[PDB]
Amino acid sequence: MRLLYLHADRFEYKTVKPALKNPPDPPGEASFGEALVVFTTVEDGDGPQTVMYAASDIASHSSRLKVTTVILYPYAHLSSRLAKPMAAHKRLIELEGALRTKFPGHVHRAPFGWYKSFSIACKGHPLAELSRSFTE
Amino acid sequence: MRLLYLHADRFEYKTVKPALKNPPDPPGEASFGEALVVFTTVEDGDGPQTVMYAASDIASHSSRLKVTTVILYPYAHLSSRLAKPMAAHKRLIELEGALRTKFPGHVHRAPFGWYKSFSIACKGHPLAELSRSFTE
Ligand SMILES: C[C@@H](O)[C@H](N)C(=O)N[C@H]1[C@@H](O)[C@H](n2cnc3c(N)ncnc32)O[C@@H]1CO
Ligand SMILES: C[C@@H](O)[C@H](N)C(=O)N[C@H]1[C@@H](O)[C@H](n2cnc3c(N)ncnc32)O[C@@H]1CO
Ligand SMILES: [Mg+2]
Ligand SMILES: [Mg+2]
Repeated sequence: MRLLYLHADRFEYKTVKPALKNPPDPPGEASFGEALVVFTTVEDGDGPQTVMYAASDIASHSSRLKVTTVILYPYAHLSSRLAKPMAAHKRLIELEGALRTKFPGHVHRAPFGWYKSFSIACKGHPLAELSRSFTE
Repeated sequence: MRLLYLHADRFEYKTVKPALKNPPDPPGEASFGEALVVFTTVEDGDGPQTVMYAASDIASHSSRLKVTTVILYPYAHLSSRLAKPMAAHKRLIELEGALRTKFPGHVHRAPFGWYKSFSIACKGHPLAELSRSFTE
């Protein structure tokens, strides 16, 4: 799993065209205030240990940043060892679940299998943009 | 070299604190309309062949997208094989130069060695977000 942590002042996305033949999630849109936006690329090796490691780290970083909202934003472009779409959607659902056991704020999982527009206003402080890798 | 191509409706950034002890570029800020925003991570293997390959591809993609502005935005987080800061700043200056020989629109190289805030409004069309790797 490869993650990008973006500490945002605001974030919004809207699904546009379907990326996959049958996207497993419905279309939609959402917007937020201050949040940790977690661009998430699911990799071939990822299993339950990977998910839990990622859940704990996202929780800790969020604690350190004093954020109370985390967006899990599926993203295909952070690495060159992608899992297949079915496995990735399963891992992202598991990650959402795991995070809720470690982090007490709002967790929003953005829809999987869609092309999307988004806007972010990312903070410029020292810890506002960090990458993470998890494996098992 | 690892790149992320984001076809933006708008983009802006502002340098905030210095990331490096002595940033090789002055501080500043800029904003744009429709542009290809190229998040650029310079990797250990990168040399002149890498730069030219990247320049040609950025030019071609930009041609395909019908954009007339390209932002070269230094970014440390797209891979786990970073070049050192001196080499990276040199390669990014070379890339800027190379791109101007292949692409006829506005090329803006954002300042290197700074923490920055940014906002983007990324389009949601099929080709609006793509990753690229170049080597030699
Ligand atoms: C493209 C851009 O607008 C959008 N944001 C997008 O990237 N959409 C991705 C993810 O929602 C998802 N997806 C497929 N495989 C994976 C994977 N291994 N890991 C994470 N997501 C995946 O399916 C789409 C690409 O097939
Ligand atoms: C952090 C975030 O707010 C900001 N956008 C940032 O990433 N700043 C980076 C780049 O400007 C640059 N830098 C250092 N090494 C590299 C490299 N190998 N490739 C590209 N840039 C580099 O130096 C800063 C990190 O040392
Ligand atoms: Mg809609
Ligand atoms: Mg300023």
